[PDB]
Amino acid sequence: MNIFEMLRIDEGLRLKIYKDTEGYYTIGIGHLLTKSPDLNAAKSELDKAIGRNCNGVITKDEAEKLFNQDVDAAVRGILRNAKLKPVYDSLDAVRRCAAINQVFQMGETGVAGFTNSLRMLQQKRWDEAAVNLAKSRWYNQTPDRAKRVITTFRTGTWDAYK
Ligand SMILES: COc1ccccc1O
Repeated sequence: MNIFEMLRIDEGLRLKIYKDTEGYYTIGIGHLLTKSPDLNAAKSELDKAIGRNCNGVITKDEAEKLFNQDVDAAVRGILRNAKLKPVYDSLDAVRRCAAINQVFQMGETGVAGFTNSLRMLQQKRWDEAAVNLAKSRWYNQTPDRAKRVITTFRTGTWDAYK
């Protein structure tokens, strides 16, 4: 297991524009296209992202290309974030994947409500962190996925990903 296999399990792979768990136009391996309810806006974003007229459909290679970019940008975003970087740097590699997964799903603005969890993670108070992590809109809206990511934060193992 590594971050790609992990997020591939959590995000799935769909080659045509679909709506994510939040109802937002998405394609590929959790590549968010837009929050706009306008499908034409999403199709425009898609063509922009891929560099050709896709008419709402891409290939597996193109999905994986966006996925590579998206994972990379999540990591680079964490590293530029004054609040996230020291926590992330304190973590071992497996728990770092949990952090990337969370940011990938919810963005940095999302992981901002997680001040208390972040402190507990930095302190390596793993069971406390895991309890705090689950007290969230995140967990309640996507509980099976959040349980996997939280187990990853709690144990630093890939147990939840089989
Ligand atoms: C709350 O989990 C994180 C820890 C460190 C960096 C990013 C995170 O989402």
